[PDB]
Amino acid sequence: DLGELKLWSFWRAAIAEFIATLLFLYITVATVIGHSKETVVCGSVGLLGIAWAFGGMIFVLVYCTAGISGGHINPAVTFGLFLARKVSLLRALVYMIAQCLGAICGVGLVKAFMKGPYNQFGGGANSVALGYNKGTALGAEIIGTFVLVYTVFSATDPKHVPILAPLPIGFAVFMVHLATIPITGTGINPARSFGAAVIFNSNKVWDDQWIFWVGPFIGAAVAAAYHQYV
Amino acid sequence: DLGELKLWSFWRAAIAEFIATLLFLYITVATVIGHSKETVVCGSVGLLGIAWAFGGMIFVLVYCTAGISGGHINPAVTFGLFLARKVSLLRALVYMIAQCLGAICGVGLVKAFMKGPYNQFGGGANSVALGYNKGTALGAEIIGTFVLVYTVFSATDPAPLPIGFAVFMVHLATIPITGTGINPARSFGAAVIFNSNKVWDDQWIFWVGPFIGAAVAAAYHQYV
Amino acid sequence: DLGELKLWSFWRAAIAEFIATLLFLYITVATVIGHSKETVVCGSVGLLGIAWAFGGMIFVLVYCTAGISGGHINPAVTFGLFLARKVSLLRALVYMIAQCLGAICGVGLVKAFMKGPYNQFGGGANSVALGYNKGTALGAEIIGTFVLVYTVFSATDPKRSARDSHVPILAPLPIGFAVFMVHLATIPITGTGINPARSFGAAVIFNSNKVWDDQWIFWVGPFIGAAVAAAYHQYV
Amino acid sequence: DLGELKLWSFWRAAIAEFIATLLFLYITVATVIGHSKETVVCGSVGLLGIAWAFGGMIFVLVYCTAGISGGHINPAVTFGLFLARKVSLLRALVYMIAQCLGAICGVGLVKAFMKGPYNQFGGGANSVALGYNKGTALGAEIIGTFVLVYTVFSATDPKILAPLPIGFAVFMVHLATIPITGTGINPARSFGAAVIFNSNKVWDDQWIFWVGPFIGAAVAAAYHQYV
Repeated sequence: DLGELKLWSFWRAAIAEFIATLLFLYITVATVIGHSKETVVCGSVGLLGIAWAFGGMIFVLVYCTAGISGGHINPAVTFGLFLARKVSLLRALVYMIAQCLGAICGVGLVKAFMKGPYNQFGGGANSVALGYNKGTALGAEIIGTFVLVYTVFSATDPKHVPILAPLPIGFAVFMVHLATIPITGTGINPARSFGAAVIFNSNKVWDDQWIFWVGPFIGAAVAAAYHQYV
Repeated sequence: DLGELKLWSFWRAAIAEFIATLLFLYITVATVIGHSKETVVCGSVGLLGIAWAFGGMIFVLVYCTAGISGGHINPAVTFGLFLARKVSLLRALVYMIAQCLGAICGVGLVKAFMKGPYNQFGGGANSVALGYNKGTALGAEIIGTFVLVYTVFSATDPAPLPIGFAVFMVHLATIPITGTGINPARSFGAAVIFNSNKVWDDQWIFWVGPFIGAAVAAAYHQYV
Repeated sequence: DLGELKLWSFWRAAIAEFIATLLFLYITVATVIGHSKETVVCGSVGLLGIAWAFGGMIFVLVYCTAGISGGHINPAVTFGLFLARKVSLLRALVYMIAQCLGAICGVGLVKAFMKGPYNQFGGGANSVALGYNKGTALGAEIIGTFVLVYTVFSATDPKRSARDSHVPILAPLPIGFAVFMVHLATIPITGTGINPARSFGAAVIFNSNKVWDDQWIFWVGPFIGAAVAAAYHQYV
Repeated sequence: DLGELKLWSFWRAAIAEFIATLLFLYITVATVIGHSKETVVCGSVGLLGIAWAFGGMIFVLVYCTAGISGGHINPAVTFGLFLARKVSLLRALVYMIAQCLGAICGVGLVKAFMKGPYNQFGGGANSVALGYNKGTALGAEIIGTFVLVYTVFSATDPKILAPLPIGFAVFMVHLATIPITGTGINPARSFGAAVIFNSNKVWDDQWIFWVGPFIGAAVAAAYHQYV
């Protein structure tokens, strides 16, 4: 289509996302830089804390948007739902733009607030973990994103975007970070990966960026399929 | 307005808050001192543990004081709801006093049960990080409180596990910047008991930041 | 009174408790040794882990009992509920015995798996931790137990005219938490008992004079905290 | 009763399990190597993080299935339910095969990815630990599995399972059991990593990770008799 401009109710939805993806990148990267600025060892929340920031914020945010926009906060979630015709192309694109914009903004106030540490320690930016190759990173993003989007589909509440459960993704995000943080820093979310690439602006991070789009999009589509066979 | 002194139903609500905010500052600062007061590199709950004490106690307390007073435990929550024509001025003020009083009470005891450790380690009071500025602290309190009050509004059900979390999360980001306030009574209580010039000097941030975050919090649900 | 020795239905309830309090002391003290027994820097689940074992097991166990016997797992919970007369004297006593017995068994079952570690690493006992005095310990047990029993009262519902054990999920996640939280504040003070059976079981198995000397605190503190709460739910 | 293959409404269920047990062994062992590899003091997730990966993934996965396959992800869960004729022998066997296969794939997906560090750190496979004997390990698997299956039975419905309980019921057992047996309680989970890691010591201990959970499961089931 291309004529779904049903006033008020939607150019709102795209703003529900915005503000959402914003406080998502804030909190998390606000906690990922918190990590490293560490003068003393075993004195921060630790990677476990980082994993919780990501999972816990997706639980909180999907709870808050749930019946307003649906609660995507993530272009690969939007893409999976699109690829099932559970949303339209126009809504999908509007959402993805609002998410990528919000993401950039979040890793901004982080920047201001926290200067020096932001460019001193990875900048929440996602690059391939020293040691593994691009194929491994990609594979880990695929599977990671599959776990997320498989949970979302089952998190689809049938009562024309659908509602979404949260404690499940809360967890479905948390879990993937526990496995995936070492290898890539864990993305599973093209807007999250894009935002910090824009703000951190490093050649190495831009070089790896394609993985954080292609891996999640594939993992997401593989979901619509698992939800096609069955 | 003097429009209310209701037989039961309210001079109770202000007591639901009291006792609530009390065990809130107890538990937490009771856990913020028994980490600092540590001799085993690792053995202390871990900042992560502190963050859980704050989030987990707000989950428990809002659960208990849910249908009994609105479950505020926090003047910035009360203020947001007030600025929402969801609470009256008189109730709001009574709540904030009951919260600030309960908060003071919480700490005092911690500092009786363990005067030494408490005294020797910053009294769990909320100050400014030893490497940033007042503008950053304020900004971090604003945003932090926005995350909390935005969750509360959506946590209206004409309610817990969400704030449990909404508090927990903000502490994970904010503990290294201010100590994570987002709660003027929590910040006031330990300033009263710890009584340090540096902590009193920064105290305004823990009122103004949350009140602002709350007000932009009230209104985001205005353009939605 | 004395007639609720109702075939099946109850001499079962007292067994629901038993088996419960058993796997409670197992898991936890099974995790309190499994930490104290380290060699590598920060290689144990962490005290945070211990706090979770206690809170998380009370969530799981109250979930499993609930509509099978109420889900007490704790003489101070039973005592608070008794002091509201919503569990008769006879049921109360039967519960407390079943809890204290189960507790001994659990722990014992650990000293049985990790004979060596156990003793030499603290015994999973509840004492006064170096530094503080008996008055502080008592105060911390009182308040700690108040937080627990206040949560329980509010964790009570007028829901069972039809069925429970399978109802609109909540009742356990609150205490899960209400136990977890108190351990985060109280572990450094007296390891946190808030549970006379939990404190009794490991005192029986560990059998140290210092732990027996402090034991009264783990009965009197929780009973007071329970009554204080069990009163706050009258004048509230 | 074997009169059951009725096209789709099942050769699917056995695939719900497959894909489930797969991402279960992935995530976890993907996090168990992830822990063990990290150099730095207080770096990776922490044993606490590992315990969460196991518990949290069973919560997520039982949430995603259950309502359409029962949500077993575990031969000892299937076995307990079988003893309590709430499942047939044929379904039970099909499930256990699908779980053991998925597990191998998951473990085998972990390795041919982060192999270097992988092979260096016990493949995350279930073993015994320098401190306790076989009797202790077995006892700890029995009891551990009892806690799990007792929760499952109560996690049953009159209308299927409710997760946050097992989420937790798995998490808790790992906090107690990781030191002694790196926590088992799941024959497919133990089998998968034994197949991929392929060490003589791990194959020697493997029987414990079948017999312990099966006993713990039966004891639990039979608790739905005298209860």
